[PDB]
Amino acid sequence: MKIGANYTPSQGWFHSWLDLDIDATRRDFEGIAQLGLDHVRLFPLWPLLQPNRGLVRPRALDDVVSVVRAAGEFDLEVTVDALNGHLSSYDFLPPWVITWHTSNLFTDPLVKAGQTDLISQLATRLREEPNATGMTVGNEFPQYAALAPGHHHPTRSECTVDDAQTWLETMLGTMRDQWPDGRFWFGFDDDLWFVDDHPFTPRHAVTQGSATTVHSWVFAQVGPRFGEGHPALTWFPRYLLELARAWSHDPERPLWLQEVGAPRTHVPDSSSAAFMTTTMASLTSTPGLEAITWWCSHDVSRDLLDFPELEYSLGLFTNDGKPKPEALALSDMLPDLHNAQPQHQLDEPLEFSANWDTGAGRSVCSPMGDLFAQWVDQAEQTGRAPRLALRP
Amino acid sequence: MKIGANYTPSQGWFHSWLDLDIDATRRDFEGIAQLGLDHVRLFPLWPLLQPNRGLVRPRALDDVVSVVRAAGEFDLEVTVDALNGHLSSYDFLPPWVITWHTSNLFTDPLVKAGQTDLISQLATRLREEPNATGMTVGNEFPQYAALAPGHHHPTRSECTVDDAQTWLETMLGTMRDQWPDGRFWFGFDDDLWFVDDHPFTPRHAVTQGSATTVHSWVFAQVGPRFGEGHPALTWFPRYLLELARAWSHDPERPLWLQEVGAPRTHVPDSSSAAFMTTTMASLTSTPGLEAITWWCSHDVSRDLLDFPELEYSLGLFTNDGKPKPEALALSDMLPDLHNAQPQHQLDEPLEFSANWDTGAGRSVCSPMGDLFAQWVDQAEQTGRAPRLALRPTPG
Repeated sequence: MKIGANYTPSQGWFHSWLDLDIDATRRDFEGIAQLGLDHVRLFPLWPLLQPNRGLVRPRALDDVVSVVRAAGEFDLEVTVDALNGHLSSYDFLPPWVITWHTSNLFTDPLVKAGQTDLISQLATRLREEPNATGMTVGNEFPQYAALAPGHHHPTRSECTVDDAQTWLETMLGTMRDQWPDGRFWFGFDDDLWFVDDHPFTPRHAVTQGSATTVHSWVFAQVGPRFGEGHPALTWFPRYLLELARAWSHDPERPLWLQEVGAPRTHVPDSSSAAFMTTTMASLTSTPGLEAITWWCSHDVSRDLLDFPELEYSLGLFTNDGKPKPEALALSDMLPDLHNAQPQHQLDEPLEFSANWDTGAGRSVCSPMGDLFAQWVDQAEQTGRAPRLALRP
Repeated sequence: MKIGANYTPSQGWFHSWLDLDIDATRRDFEGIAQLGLDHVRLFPLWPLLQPNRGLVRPRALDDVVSVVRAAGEFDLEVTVDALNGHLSSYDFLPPWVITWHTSNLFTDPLVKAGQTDLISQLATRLREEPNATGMTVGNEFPQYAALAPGHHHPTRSECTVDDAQTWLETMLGTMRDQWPDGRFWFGFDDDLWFVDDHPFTPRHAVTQGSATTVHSWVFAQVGPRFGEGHPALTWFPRYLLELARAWSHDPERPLWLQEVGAPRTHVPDSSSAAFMTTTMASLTSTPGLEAITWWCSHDVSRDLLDFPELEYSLGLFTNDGKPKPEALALSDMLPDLHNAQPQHQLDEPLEFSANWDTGAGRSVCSPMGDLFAQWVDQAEQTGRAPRLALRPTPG
């Protein structure tokens, strides 16, 4: 199994793209490579790549490639998220899609034409770099359709289920057309798993792109319900992956745990190492799991304001570049993770019913319901991750 | 009076701040100064200056100073709009003020603290350039409070009349604290003159900052009502300036026609020279008028998409730098404009009733109303710009 990090530049965070300092980048990647990690996930900014729909900036693309080549110096494999878009509570949107220029980020024909232009130019650059493996359409881009009572986007783009599929096929198809050897994905917060009317569905997750992705974040629901120190905190990503496996009709469908982390809302600094060890140990046996990518590489500088406070301390390194206790715990897990001892599950899968075409009824799997509490209870008592099963 | 241009970079428009090519900037400013123009208005981009509330980028400030000094090489006076903010239908907003981070651009205490920080660092840099004269708060920044039926901002910030005053006093106060020798202004679209419940009022306009500013655009209302070729199109800026004079209780209050232009919705290319000369002739006698600034210096490149189409052709120059017919017409008017022969107006001012404290009733002055129609009628009949007079309503 591959083990890597979501790259959050220590100097400048993603605002570093405006004043790119490749030697500072190299010091970040040296640290990541020193831990034993083998890949990073990169996040270029949409307003810098494409400040007007007809202006895809060549120097912005040059900057992306410089960072790709810096990672290659330290033998780090790279994937790039194309449309960011959304990062750590902030939306990076070019002026031609906001306020007076509002349209629909999933169905407006000119917006889609701009998105495919940017994605095509990115893919044409990235296919030439030997350590670049592929692209994700954008970081949790489906949140621009979020409509849940506790998480609904303030300038939401209306979108049907079929609209969502057509948008994915357009973006992923453009990547494939320009970069046939690449692998391509989309990623999303867990509204896709848990919100019945969310237009991006589990069907989309297990059928579009090269692997099913999961982002696993316990601070919104799992932590509030179950609390600090509870086992559900460390079983959550395995649960999400078993849910992804339950939804798939293909036993060969690979999985990528593209985001997982330890929010200090419910995992104190002094529990972080143990959280890293317990979480990682419960993932090694996951069938089909190709990679785990930690959020994030480096603490966000406290000189940057207005983040939700949990975002600042998600790094494996402090902002000054010092490895944190969970960083060393991760290095120790790398042999077990690389080898990934399969365990063939002979359990009785916990069943749930939910609609394939529409995603209706998927809220039965929510961390607030009985099914997840029962899953965690059985995983703790047996020590073995239960399978899940979607009634046919 | 002074005559200048709102600077719209030919190579890349305002997106040129990301890839600043000072030799391209020199080429634009050379054309502007060759015409006889003596100043420019500059628009730095808020997301570039302050991508995070805690990060005012010194390299972005350096780039602003570089353009100020490039204009000094052609003896061009400079003012800088601090918070942009709004430019030609586009909003340039840092991520920390939008969507999940939405607050209030006029009343949120942390937003204001961020705004004053940026304004202070800008003022501190600009006060050391000899050709920099002052700053405007931001281009038409009150449009973030717009609430009119035909013009309401889709993510508007709720704001009272007193909120508006407090915000201006905070921003303008910061500029004066850091740059005592400077002159400072705010500018606005004509909602301030014409929309009864717009929280920025004519009272604010004639009392805050160093001079009353006017932006004069005929495409939204004057053109549609009166049509191509009508005299109302060329009288409109003088009307607005006489309205500004009427609201002011101070005869010494200066005026700045900070934006005026010739939109092709109602002024064809082949009418632009005549529009320029007629408009400018009706302005030379305006009491207190210190400067006129044309929107804009250079046509927007058609390689840039999704602009309202009228925005592309507002330049004095084509995008590749050829002077347009109105540019040469303006160059001829320059002796008459520098000399600015005053005229004592001995007329009976046309009266209107509106509220000084709240701005209520100011819509009687709208280009859709009878007052503006009679003003134009009398101006055409006599050849003299009529004065206006405010009768303050009780409350």
